Amino acid sequence: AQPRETWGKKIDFLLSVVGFAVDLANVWRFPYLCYKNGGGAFLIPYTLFLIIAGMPLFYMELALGQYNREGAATVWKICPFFKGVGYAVILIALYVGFYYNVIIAWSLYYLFSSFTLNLPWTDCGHTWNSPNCTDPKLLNGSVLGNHTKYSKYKFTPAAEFYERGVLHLHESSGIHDIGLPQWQLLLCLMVVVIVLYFSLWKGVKTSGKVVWITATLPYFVLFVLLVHGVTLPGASNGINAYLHIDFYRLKEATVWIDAATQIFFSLGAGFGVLIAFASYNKFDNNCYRDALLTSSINCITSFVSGFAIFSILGYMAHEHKVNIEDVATEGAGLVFILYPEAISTLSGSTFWAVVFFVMLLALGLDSSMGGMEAVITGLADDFQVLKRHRKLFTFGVTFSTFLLALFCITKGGIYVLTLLDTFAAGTSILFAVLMEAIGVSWFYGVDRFSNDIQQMMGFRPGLYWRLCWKFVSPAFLLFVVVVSIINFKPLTYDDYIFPPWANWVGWGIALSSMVLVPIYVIYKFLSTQGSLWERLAYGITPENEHHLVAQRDIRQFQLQHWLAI
Amino acid sequence: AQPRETWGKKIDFLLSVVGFAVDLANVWRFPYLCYKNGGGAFLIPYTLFLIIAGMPLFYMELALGQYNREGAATVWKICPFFKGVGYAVILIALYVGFYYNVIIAWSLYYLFSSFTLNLPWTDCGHTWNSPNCTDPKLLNGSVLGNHTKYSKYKFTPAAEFYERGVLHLHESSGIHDIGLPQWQLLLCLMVVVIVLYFSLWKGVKTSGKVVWITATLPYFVLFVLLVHGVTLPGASNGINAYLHIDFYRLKEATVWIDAATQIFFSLGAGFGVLIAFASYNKFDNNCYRDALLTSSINCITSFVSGFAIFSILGYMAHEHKVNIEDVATEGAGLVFILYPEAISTLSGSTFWAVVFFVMLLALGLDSSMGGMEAVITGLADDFQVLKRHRKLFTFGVTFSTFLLALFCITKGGIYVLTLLDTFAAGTSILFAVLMEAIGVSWFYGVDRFSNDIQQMMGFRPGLYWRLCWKFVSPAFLLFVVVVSIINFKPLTYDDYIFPPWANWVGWGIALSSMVLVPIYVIYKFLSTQGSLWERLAYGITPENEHHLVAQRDIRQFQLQHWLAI
Ligand SMILES: CN1Cc2c(N)cccc2[C@H](c2ccccc2)C1
Ligand SMILES: CN1Cc2c(N)cccc2[C@H](c2ccccc2)C1
Ligand SMILES: [Cl-]
Ligand SMILES: [Cl-]
Ligand code: NA
Ligand code: NA
Repeated sequence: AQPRETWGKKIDFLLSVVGFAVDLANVWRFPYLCYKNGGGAFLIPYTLFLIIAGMPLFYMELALGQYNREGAATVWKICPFFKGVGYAVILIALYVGFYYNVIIAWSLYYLFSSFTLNLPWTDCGHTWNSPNCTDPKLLNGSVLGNHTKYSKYKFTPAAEFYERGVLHLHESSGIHDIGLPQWQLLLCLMVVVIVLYFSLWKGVKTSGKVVWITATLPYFVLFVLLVHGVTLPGASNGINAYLHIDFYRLKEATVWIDAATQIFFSLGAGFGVLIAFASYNKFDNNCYRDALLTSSINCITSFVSGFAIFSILGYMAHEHKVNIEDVATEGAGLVFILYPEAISTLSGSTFWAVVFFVMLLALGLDSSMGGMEAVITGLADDFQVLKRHRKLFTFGVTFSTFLLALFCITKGGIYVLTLLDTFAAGTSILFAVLMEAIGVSWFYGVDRFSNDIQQMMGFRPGLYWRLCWKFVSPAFLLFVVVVSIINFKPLTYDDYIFPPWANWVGWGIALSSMVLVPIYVIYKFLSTQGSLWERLAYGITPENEHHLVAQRDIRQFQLQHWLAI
Repeated sequence: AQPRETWGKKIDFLLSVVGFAVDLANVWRFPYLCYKNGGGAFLIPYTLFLIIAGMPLFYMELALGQYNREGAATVWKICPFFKGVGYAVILIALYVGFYYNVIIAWSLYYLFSSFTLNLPWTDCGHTWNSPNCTDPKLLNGSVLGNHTKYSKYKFTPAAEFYERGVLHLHESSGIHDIGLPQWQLLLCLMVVVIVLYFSLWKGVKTSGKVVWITATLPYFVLFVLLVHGVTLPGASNGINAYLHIDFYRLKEATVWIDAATQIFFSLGAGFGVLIAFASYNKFDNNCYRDALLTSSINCITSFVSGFAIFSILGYMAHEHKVNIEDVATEGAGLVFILYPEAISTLSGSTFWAVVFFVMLLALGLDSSMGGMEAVITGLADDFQVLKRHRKLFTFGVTFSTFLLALFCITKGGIYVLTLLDTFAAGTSILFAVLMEAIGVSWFYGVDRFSNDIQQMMGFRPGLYWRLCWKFVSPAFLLFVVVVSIINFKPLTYDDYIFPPWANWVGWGIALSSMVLVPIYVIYKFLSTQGSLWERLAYGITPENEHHLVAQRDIRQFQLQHWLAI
């Protein structure tokens, strides 16, 4: 009943997409995974794979969002047998909303604690840094250590602080006894959801202004951190270890599939955020150059974050008289346990720590805003009533996210966080992108998509894009699923071992999504009236062209549609 | 858009109201509380108080439900400043839906376990009766005991079975570590919610047929149990101890307020079930005689259940060579721990146990059906859309009840059950009935209510009913509220002591209801347009007569309305 909330400037759309793509996984996971699989020789399988897993699919979604001007759920009007895939992604970006706002609360506790001349992670004592009875010592200032991994050593002050204070993992023993939510984490999550609501209460009108600071400050932070790190003793060793080209790392499962998963999870394709952001652009906008630029900027950001992180790791290895392979870390530990440990060593640690934690806050906040905006836009385009009462809908979404995140802020919330992240994110987003690629390239057809893009922009996509859409991307989005299913390992923490029922609950969530897609399939199949072929023709044809089912001219049954390149 | 679902026969309405009024509190709580406060001399303060707390208020609600043909929420169109009270009760009957379906799962586990020639509660051994290492012995068959209360002795087989098997309280240590829900209790609760949905999916059309067996079988069960118990050694001692008139029990807080609360909680006024059941009757139905008959039948049922329970207690005291005061018990323990212990002693324990547990199932099932029907009818009359999709609404209500009852079926679910029951039921229903009485007798006026009843039935209520409506029932309710607030004790189990934060959460739920009523008050005050008096006149006048605010003729501001008797 009103024109759609088009972006005021395309710069806002670009900044939003970049802030969604750039994530903490580019900071903590990209450098370690790059150094593990041959160092610099990790880039050769990366970019090529990146190209596929980065260029068509993203473009496709963008093009989809540009052509089918709707949310993630109701974007499948061209093929009604895949709207469940539009539902699952909305649930996906919801499951990634429960635990990823707890990681933002972790960057706010550290920010509040950094407003002190003496940082708690510097040394031992009752600056909170809740200590264990088992010899809370100094890293290297007073006593040394031998034959131990500095990454997982939990007896340093910067490693005791994080766990014991923020997570209170000592008070818990596993997911069987989660305990009670931390009141400090509760207040941090309240502040997080409050700023999320205040940034997403009035639509993309506010988010396009917030992404100006949220998507540009981390770049300046990383630049200043690199400038400071390059002028540090021992950082050159870590930098040389980072870009150490080992071309003899030809093992497939170790390098290739890992790089593919890294690119696919870093770029963010499969949460509905891309379709939601592209549904707010003008019909004449060029989404091809936008997708290419966003992918290149994401890769450059990951590369410079890896440079900074490995310079810090080399500085730590030189200052602690240890090798660089030991300080190599990935995950929340590298950004919360090990990086503040290095920040505390340099002079003026307050400014560096405050800036680093504000950057960490912004990186998570942009991705959370993108995910919540995608969910809200999808559920509003699915049911138009919620589109009118956007304030109450956003408030309800944020409150449900806050209430369902209490299990991730409790004494044993890190276990639930890891379970949700791994199982939900991996399996759900893999199945979702596989179904999306199949539906767009086989049921709707690559020829129709190319014609839609030609209607959008004057230039038609080349043969390479269609070949990657139809035969390459669906082949590299099913191989990864088979590898993840076959090479699945039981859920394991640093030392804690998850009982079988936790893994069964994770696989139950995965299967819930992967049946909810066929649940909507069979729902659309049964909710129709007619014969078998008549029912099948109302789910593989465009809805706006459903009258063609009455005229009985269906091309999906024809061989030319399946053989169209 | 359609005629309301009027009851097919008034017999169905009577059976539904009787099955809602008759509850497990009449079975386990009424006899013990009657014997405690002077025995038979407990009846003299009872009935008189009963009369007030039984006759007008109930009648009022019924009359209200007969005049204002709507649910519990939207019954305050005569005074829009009290619809929040119609909301709170819907929440009340919801908070009593979470834990009271777990008590029904407790009567289904015992029913399934009773389908065996050798009952597990008869003796010790690995017939499940999960035993503790601390000397699992026989009650009196092998060894004796001295200076111990048989009610709370948890080392008998019938006392170890209930806790360790059904609740698994040994695996828990309090509300701080609730644990995981029991899969057997999970299946029992699934069966319970399934039969509740299948009985309430098509409205009162099915419930009126279900109450035929649900509200009449417990009476035959109690009759057969009395006939069996009177012909038992030592039952005469317990029967004489039951009706032992001690007229010197003149202490007020011990007898009077306890009997008042007993009547008020046993009759069920304050859950919205009465208004919901009266909104489905014909406009010419006589709700006065119906209310009187239902109250009298409830009292007679409580009396005969007390007779049967105390005959069983006397039999146990004679068979165990102990006094009758020791076996006196109230709550779930008397019906689950002590009564099956007596059933196992007699020959043919299988039939008696099966019949007793089917009666226990029906007693809880009728009350749960009444509460859920009240909630559904209220929320459907509040929002008419949910009235059309009644199947999906009932399914969602039952599923939310099942999901929010997992905290009451876990290893420490009995603590959450007691917390919810005590705090929510007591405080919320007290404040709700107080606000209802005040709004009906002071804002709407007893004269208007009497005129509405005269329009309903030919006879106008006498002066006694109006005097009890205006000055006696509200004052008695306020006195009970003040006593409950002042004489409040910290939450305590048999031996476990609740931490302060559990009591704070209970009082937080209580205060949530007792602000949600003023929340709707201030919402209606602010959502109006006009001056102060103009805004106030749109919340204390009938909605259908709101045009009188334009004509500026308001009687609530006049003194004749407040002085009307
Ligand atoms: C782009 N995203 C990638 C990703 C992956 N692959 C796994 C877990 C979290 C995330 C981040 C995210 C934040 C909020 C909602 C959805 C996703 C960013
Ligand atoms: C009449 N009711 C009285 C009562 C009280 N006073 C306290 C707790 C439970 C109950 C029972 C009930 C069952 C389901 C919904 C609401 C109430 C029956
Ligand atoms: Cl990446
Ligand atoms: Cl009673
Ligand atoms: Na970002
Ligand atoms: Na009943």
